[PDB]
Amino acid sequence: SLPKWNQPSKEGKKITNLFVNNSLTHSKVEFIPQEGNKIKWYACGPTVYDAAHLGHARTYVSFDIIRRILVNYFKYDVFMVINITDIDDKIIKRSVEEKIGFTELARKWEYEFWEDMKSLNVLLPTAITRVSEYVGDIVKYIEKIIENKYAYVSEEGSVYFDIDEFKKSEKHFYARMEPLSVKKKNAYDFALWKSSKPNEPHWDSPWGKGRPGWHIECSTMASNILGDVLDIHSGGIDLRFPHHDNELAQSEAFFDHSQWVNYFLHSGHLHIEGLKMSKSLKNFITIKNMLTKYTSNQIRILFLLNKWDNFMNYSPNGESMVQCIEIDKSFTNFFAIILMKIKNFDLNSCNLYWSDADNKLNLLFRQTKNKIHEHFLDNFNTPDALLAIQKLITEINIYMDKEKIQIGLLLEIKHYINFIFDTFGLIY
Amino acid sequence: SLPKWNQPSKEGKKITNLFVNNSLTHSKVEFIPQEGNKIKWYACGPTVYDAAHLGHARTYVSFDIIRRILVNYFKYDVFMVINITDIDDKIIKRSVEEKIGFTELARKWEYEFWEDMKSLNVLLPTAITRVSEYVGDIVKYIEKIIENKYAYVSEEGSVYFDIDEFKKSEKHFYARMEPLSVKKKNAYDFALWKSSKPNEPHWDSPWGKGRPGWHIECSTMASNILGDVLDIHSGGIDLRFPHHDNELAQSEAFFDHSQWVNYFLHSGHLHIEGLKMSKSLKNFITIKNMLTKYTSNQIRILFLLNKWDNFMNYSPNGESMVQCIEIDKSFTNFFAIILMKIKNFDLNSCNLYWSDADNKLNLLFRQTKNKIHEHFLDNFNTPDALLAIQKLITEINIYMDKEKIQIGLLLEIKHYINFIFDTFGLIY
Ligand SMILES: [Cl-]
Ligand SMILES: [Cl-]
Ligand SMILES: [Cl-]
Ligand SMILES: [Cl-]
Ligand code: NA
Ligand code: NA
Ligand SMILES: [Zn+2]
Ligand SMILES: [Zn+2]
Repeated sequence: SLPKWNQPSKEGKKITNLFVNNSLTHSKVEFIPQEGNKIKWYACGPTVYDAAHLGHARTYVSFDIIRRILVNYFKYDVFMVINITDIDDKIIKRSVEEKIGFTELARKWEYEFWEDMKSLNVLLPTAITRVSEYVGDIVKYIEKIIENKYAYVSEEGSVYFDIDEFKKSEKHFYARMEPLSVKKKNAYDFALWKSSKPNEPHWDSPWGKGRPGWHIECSTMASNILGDVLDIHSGGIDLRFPHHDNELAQSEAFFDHSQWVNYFLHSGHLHIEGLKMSKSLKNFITIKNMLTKYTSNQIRILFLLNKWDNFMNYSPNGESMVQCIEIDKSFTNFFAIILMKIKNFDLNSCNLYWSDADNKLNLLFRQTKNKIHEHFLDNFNTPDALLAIQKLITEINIYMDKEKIQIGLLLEIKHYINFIFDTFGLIY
Repeated sequence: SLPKWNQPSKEGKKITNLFVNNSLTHSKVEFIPQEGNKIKWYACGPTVYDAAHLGHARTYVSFDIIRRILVNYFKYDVFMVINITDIDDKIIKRSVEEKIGFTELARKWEYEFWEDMKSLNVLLPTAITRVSEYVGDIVKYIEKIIENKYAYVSEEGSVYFDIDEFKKSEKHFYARMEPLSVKKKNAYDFALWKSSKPNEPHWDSPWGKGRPGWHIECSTMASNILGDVLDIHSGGIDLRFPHHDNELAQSEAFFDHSQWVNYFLHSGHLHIEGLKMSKSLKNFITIKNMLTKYTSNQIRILFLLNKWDNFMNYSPNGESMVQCIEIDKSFTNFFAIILMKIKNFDLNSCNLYWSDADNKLNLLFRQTKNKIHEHFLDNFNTPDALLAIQKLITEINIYMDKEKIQIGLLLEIKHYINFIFDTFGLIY
């Protein structure tokens, strides 16, 4: 009555001693690639029917940071895929009210979403998959689930996942990450294919005209590009159930195996004034509106200060952003001085003896490098790594103001801090 | 009758399976840091009495590349020290002819040396040590060697290393890297301290006015800053004997231990028309003169194409540089084309299905990442790594011209190539 997780074998794999909070094990576990240093990563993407707000930014910026740590810092080989849900009930409903076509609405808000991501310096994934371009692939995916006896077709033409048949199999467990949250055979069964009314958009299928169900999209596209095993699957914690648990059931049924994803990472909720940021609650702040008050670096520092997997509470009116603006100011001033000193330094006039002051700054510099390395291994502890950089910057500023300058030491410190800020997504 | 080498223990150390041609073992061996991921590195530096030429550039650029591989690629923690020999017989002889003063002449050519390095994009070391700033430390260093009975004082006031006493100790072996290359007690004894001739600059010492000997400065400066064990010691192959072997004898005598350096890397010499480039042969090409004919990238491509520890022959009149100019042209065009395609790419108009064409380029992209990784582990095989990038760019160019473009895939490929070019010191 308990789900089981199998860790990848270490032989032949890049091992960093990295530990990540995995929602499958509900614990921190060592991260081991399925193959060598490669990481196959699928991330759930936006439903392009409206603007993105700060909550969305929290997920996409937080996992953008984690990706930068994995690639830039640990030198993993990351293959990332994000879907665009351009077919949806919300897209259909908004398109009729606006009296614009479904595809025209979806492409407009898809465009604004990628513009907003670029404004926050979120790297684009390796592959972008639209649901509208994979409808035929979704049908074939559903056909195989039916062939495996894990799906049934209703009279109206819909197709439903058969949870009961899925559970009976010993190899398969349903609702791994949220076990307690759990005309059809069973109420808890969900639709792989929805029979479309004549007034709704539809696609031809063996079972009749219809639309893809909520969850089938991600399982189809991720399996086609990445295959039977995914190293990482990311998303917001809200998507954990029923969305992601249903992705696992669909892909396990399709491949008839036990583990579709080795590591499931979930970003914490963003609450504004104690309630989750939601369009329905009307407490949302769009990414564009946030950018008219704050810079991209400041917004990224906000998410660096709140651990990616933890709960976060945003205080509006700039209460939470006050610290972010102070840190951004400290980084900006530090880079100004160190860059000017490196540029203007004159070797002939200076004395290049290696003094105790030089040795002390050098020892703290190597010490800070190790502190940050432990923090990144500690489930991407960016808040403490950011504090480590600040402590180092305080001592470098003292050294630049008073001590005689070892130009090479400062140049090497600048290269490191630039390397860490590229890992954070900061641009100075 | 043969020297012995002790490999560092792997427990607690960063292991990359990197293999480097070590002149102590005379073979390729796995590189293991003495402590953690740290690398203490000392590289012998210029004698600042004249302009630098292409032969000098080959050594400093080659080890600039290796340093970039160690730090930027493998993320080792490198602490590098370079000396400036601003006291020398050649400097003294030229200073009387120029009548501009000893220190002013030495400071002039030091300035031009650093300007030439900056022109080639050679990063400055962590610490720069001038011999003139360490004469007092050199005296104390010689005093400790005499206290260990490994040096004796002549009547004139010079101090000489006693090789015979050094060899007798079982822990000490003389001429480890070139065993066959081997008044005073013995001809093979070398001078740690030289009694100063009239009209020459001199420094006070217990044994009388004098100048430091040829080799003592490197052992002293490296020992004060880096300590009793050096992970890496670099230089031109000519310096292997007698300079570097005498550095080992001096430092082993000072600390009375067995191994001052774990790894000794020697860059091959650059021959022009079959003879080594030398000022005495009058076949030299200055870095300044070379830079009026070729760009920094082209000069770095020349050294990338010739493996660092192997011999290379430069053909004048641009014969060897013709290939370099072609490669620099292709890299510039690639960055122009890929940036233009990225800029003009429109997300709405394109189709983002992941096609077979995209999958093949992605599979080639990840394969090239592993090819380059093996080359860097293969004793910094930059010639084969550069070929890997060229082949990848040719396939990207074909993909960009005809196939449909996955914007995310191209951006990720461009970032990797920028990451490799930053390791090479190329700037586009
Ligand atoms: Cl959205
Ligand atoms: Cl999400
Ligand atoms: Cl020189
Ligand atoms: Cl040299
Ligand atoms: Na939920
Ligand atoms: Na020699
Ligand atoms: Zn999804
Ligand atoms: Zn030296």
